[PDB]
Amino acid sequence: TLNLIDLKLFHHYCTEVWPTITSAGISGERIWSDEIPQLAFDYPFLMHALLAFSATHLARKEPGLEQYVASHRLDALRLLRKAVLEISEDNTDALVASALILIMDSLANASAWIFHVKGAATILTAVWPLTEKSRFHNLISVDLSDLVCFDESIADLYPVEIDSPYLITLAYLDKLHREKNQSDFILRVFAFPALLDKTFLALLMTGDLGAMRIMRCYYQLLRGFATEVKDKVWFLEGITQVLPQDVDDYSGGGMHMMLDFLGGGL
Amino acid sequence: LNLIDLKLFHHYCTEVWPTITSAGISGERIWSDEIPQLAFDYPFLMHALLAFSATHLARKEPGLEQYVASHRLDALRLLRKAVLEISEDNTDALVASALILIMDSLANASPSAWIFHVKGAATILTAVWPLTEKSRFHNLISVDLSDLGGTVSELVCFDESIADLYPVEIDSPYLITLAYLDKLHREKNQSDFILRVFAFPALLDKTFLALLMTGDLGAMRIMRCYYQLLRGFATEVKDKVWFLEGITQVLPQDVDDYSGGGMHMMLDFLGGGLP
Ligand SMILES: CC(C)[C@@H](C)/C=C/[C@@H](C)[C@H]1CC[C@H]2C3=CC=C4C[C@@H](O)CC[C@]4(C)[C@H]3CC[C@]12C
Ligand SMILES: CC(C)[C@@H](C)/C=C/[C@@H](C)[C@H]1CC[C@H]2C3=CC=C4C[C@@H](O)CC[C@]4(C)[C@H]3CC[C@]12C
Repeated sequence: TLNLIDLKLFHHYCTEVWPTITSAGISGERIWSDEIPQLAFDYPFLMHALLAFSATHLARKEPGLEQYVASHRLDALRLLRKAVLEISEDNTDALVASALILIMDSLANASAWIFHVKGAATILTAVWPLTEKSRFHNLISVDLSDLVCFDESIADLYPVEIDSPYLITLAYLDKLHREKNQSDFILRVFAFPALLDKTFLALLMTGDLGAMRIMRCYYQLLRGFATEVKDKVWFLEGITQVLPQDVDDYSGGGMHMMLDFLGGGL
Repeated sequence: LNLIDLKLFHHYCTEVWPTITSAGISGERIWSDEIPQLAFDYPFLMHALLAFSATHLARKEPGLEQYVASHRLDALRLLRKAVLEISEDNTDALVASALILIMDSLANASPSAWIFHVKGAATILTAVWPLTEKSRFHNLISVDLSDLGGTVSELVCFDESIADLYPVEIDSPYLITLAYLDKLHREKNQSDFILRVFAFPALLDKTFLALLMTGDLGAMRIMRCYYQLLRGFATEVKDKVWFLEGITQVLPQDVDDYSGGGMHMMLDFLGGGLP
């Protein structure tokens, strides 16, 4: 029929939106610049996810368009969770990029945002780990090949001994704070709860005290970081209205906040 | 969700505009961003844009030449209509679609229908001329704003002479075209020369062009000089500029070897006896 709307939205992505991604701290410029756009021609679910994020960013200076954010994301999730079942090595990078786009898109609106966030972040978990052939490998995770939270110290947790179910997560979280300033920190701290190891995660959803103390320290880092770049990164603006400072101020309290971002399932 | 037009349009903003800039055309933000943003408001330009880009992506992928045709004719049909409501809002969109359609017709030349298409496309330039200097596109013309001076300048054609047309009078119906043709030779190497040289027969003053359509031999010798200018520049960039490849196997060297002789070649390329 000829569609100038998606044409406008896609042109907007390769002109105005991808630099939006790179100046928030993400690296791999040609990832966002050209590799993701051509990936979208082979995988519809990525194209819809690109298009929706694009409309979301443009709808800041044009009305209309908010019915185009809704169409493209529903279509993106529909095709995602079946693409999510035949996960392949030809379509994992397309699946990670869609999840990252969907995360930034959901983050830019402020119960539904949580529901898309959680769904989007389930794609990261189902693809984890990535071969290091993936364009996306060092942008979402941290180097774990080697050997504190002022408000709620997790010091009565070290020493960590080798068979602790906290070892991996404490290491991960420790490495995550010291690249607080290296490239791709946005993606790594967003991707963290989605890449927890299976045993820690099982411990968490039972309410293990130690696992929750560790996650609340993570939360200070994530909210701290968001508090500090909200000014700069358009798709994080006003996320700290959504994320309360006392996570016990969520409405079931901190434990239902934990459950609503980690629970559910098919 | 139509990913062919999305692939075609991404192909324009990444691979094809660099190819316009690189042939000698100026105003890189006109082609890289200003023309795409115009395409969203005027369907006829989008079609011309995607047709030209399919044309270009058809050099390395099969298929696609079903989509060159589709978009071209939908461009031509919408333009037909848009060129009647010619406005300040849509002059630049008209101009860019013509120039796109001209490069596209010239790339598919490699009446045998490109002529008809160039002719039709070039009608849009005529219908829009002259341009306010508000137009992004005041780069299809020379400036005839200066003058000459103790008398200064006389154009000289080599294979045939327009030497006996001198010195030209003020009331001469050759003055405007001869000055335009001399300045055109003088910016043979400045930017946007290919657009200027292509636009030239579309921007002739109506008096000179009625003289042409009646067979004035003076007007015809001048245009024979322009042809040497255009065929000479074309045969010498045709292997660097992709949409001009093979153009010399379609524009003969001796214009008397066209189908009905040079007289017919002239008139199959123009459009309508001026009042
Ligand atoms: C926004 C994207 C990056 C997604 C992935 C992150 C959401 C954050 C806000 C979610 C992910 C895990 C959630 C989380 C896990 C565990 C608990 C322990 C509980 O005792 C208090 C709530 C708490 C601490 C919650 C708070 C909200 C968290 C930290
Ligand atoms: C390809 C686009 C740019 C269109 C506009 C240009 C077509 C060219 C090839 C056409 C335009 C005017 C034509 C033209 C006009 C007048 C004459 C005089 C005649 O005694 C010989 C043929 C000749 C010289 C022809 C040759 C072909 C010309 C030069």
